[PDB]
Amino acid sequence: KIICRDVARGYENVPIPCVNGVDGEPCPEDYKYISENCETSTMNIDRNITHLQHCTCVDDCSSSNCLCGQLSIRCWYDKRLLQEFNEPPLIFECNQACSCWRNCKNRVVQSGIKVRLQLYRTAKMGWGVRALQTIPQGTFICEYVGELISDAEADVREDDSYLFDLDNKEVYCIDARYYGNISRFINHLCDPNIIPVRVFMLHQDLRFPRIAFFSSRDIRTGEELGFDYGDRFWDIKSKYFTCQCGSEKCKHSAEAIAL
Amino acid sequence: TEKIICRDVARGYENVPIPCVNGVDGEPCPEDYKYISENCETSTMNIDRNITHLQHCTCVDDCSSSNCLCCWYDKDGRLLQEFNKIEPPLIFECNQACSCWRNCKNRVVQSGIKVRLQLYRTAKMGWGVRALQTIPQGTFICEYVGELISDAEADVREDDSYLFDLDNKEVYCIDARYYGNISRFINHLCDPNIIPVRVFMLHQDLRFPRIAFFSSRDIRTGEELGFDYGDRFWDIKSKYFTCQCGSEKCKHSAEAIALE
Ligand SMILES: C[S@@+](CC[C@H](N)C(=O)[O-])C[C@H]1O[C@@H](n2cnc3c(N)ncnc32)[C@H](O)[C@@H]1O
Ligand SMILES: C[S@@+](CC[C@H](N)C(=O)[O-])C[C@H]1O[C@@H](n2cnc3c(N)ncnc32)[C@H](O)[C@@H]1O
Ligand SMILES: COc1cc2c(cc1C1=CCN(C)CCC1)N=C(N)C21CCC1
Ligand SMILES: COc1cc2c(cc1C1=CCN(C)CCC1)N=C(N)C21CCC1
Ligand SMILES: [Zn+2]
Ligand SMILES: [Zn+2]
Ligand SMILES: [Zn+2]
Ligand SMILES: [Zn+2]
Ligand SMILES: [Zn+2]
Ligand SMILES: [Zn+2]
Ligand SMILES: [Zn+2]
Ligand SMILES: [Zn+2]
Repeated sequence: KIICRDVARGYENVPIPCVNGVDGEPCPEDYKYISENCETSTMNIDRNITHLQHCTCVDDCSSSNCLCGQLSIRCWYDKRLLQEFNEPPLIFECNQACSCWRNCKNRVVQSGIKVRLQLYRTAKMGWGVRALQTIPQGTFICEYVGELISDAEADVREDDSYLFDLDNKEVYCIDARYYGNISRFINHLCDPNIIPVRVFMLHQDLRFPRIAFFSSRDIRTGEELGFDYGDRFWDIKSKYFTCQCGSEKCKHSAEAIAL
Repeated sequence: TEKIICRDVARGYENVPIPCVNGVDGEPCPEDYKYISENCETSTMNIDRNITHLQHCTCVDDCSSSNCLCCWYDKDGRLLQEFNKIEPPLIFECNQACSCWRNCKNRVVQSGIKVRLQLYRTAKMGWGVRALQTIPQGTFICEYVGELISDAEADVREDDSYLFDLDNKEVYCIDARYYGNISRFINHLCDPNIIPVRVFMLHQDLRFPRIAFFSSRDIRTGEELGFDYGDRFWDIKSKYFTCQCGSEKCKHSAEAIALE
């Protein structure tokens, strides 16, 4: 049963419907869907355009001489992102200071969602997000979008369920509780199929990466998307509830934690 | 003797290309600036971008009704005839806090440039911008885009030719000298066919209106676009050059200066 034809109300490149064939819960409305991060705290991001590293290409930035391409860290594009073996990977997309055209090949994340997703009711994990088409390894899925808040503010938010940390070693957080995009509905999987990548577009302030999800393997039609929320989340939450990802390899179920 | 010397000065950043032609002289397509399609800053502007305090509507349609709390556009994206073209009020477009669909009728400026424009070499005023199509009165043309700076920083800029004052009353300016869009090339006309309007979209920091040009009459294909730069400019620049607008009632010509 279709409870909403587009939770994004046209804010994304494509519609993101919500269905619930499992239970009585209506299409969630306790948040505001936004497609880009909102700044509701006090931080000053360095947006100084003269600070940007930029390329001088006048092709499609598909050559290895593209300076922006060369700045990528712990990852790189083949045709699709690959990651280095074993600190998160950094992508520097082209920006307003680059000489290239708006439609160069180094603007994947800033160009937005391309894959077909659906918000759906899962059996045991509330709302989740699934792929409606096959998605090859290394494909951009969606950004993790919300309010940029400080570490102090995140620690006192009443609900911690929608936080994503921007951590160097001084930390900032993206809180998708009140304002967020489709990513706020992605569950934890102990068997993850997407990974977060730190991306820079309009600014290159290393304290404030944008978080982009890329597939970590080929994903089949119908599969739930999920990332590894990590030990910080589970060390907190496992004292109240345990993982219901249902994987034969689950690391956070009551059974796995007892053993 | 006009051939395209650049097919798109905006490098595909706008919805339509903006070609550059020169049938007057030997000047090359301007390259002493960086074309950008949204405002930038160098030193920090403390824009208040906090979403929780935005005024916003509760429409769940396309904001074509009378009850949209966000007021000035008609069904076609044009300023309503009531709209005071002499003393423009502020426009608050829809934002991320609004309930409506992205594609609603109150996001005209955020949708960007729709009309065909051309950067061209003028006879007597350097580079200028002209319409390559008819533009009905009250149509959005383009935004004045550049580097946001304080009025105090503007007062010390070496070149003041590309400044635009952001009306609030501390005040700010856009400087399009180093970073700007097609608007940086629009000349002064004493018989202007476009007007600037302060607009708020994603934030409502009243210090930092964004400046949108709307046609003030029906404009014909080929007509040079221009707004009235105003007295702050001519009080300064009259002593360096006179107006070449060619208007019959030109208020800033060698002739008019002489009388005054
Ligand atoms: C960011 S929300 C994901 C969307 C959430 N399922 C919903 O319905 O709104 C994170 C919360 O979802 C639930 N959740 C996510 N992954 C889970 C898992 N593997 N096992 C149990 N609950 C999970 C927990 O309540 C967790 O705090
Ligand atoms: C914002 S720039 C407009 C683009 C400019 N024509 C160019 O070639 O780069 C403003 C400058 O253009 C020239 N200009 C603009 N309008 C003019 C006019 N009506 N008469 C004479 N010069 C004008 C003056 O040099 C003025 O400072
Ligand atoms: C209990 O979960 C969290 C607690 C904190 C967090 C991030 C999470 C995460 C929440 C879920 N999110 C979707 C991804 C995992 C990180 N950042 C934080 N600062 C805290 C520690 C108390 C608030
Ligand atoms: C000489 O022209 C200007 C001087 C100043 C200005 C705006 C203009 C304008 C320049 C041209 N622009 C495209 C439209 C008219 C305003 N804002 C300013 N603060 C000053 C006063 C000295 C710097
Ligand atoms: Zn490049
Ligand atoms: Zn680049
Ligand atoms: Zn590029
Ligand atoms: Zn699990
Ligand atoms: Zn409305
Ligand atoms: Zn609105
Ligand atoms: Zn609206
Ligand atoms: Zn004149």
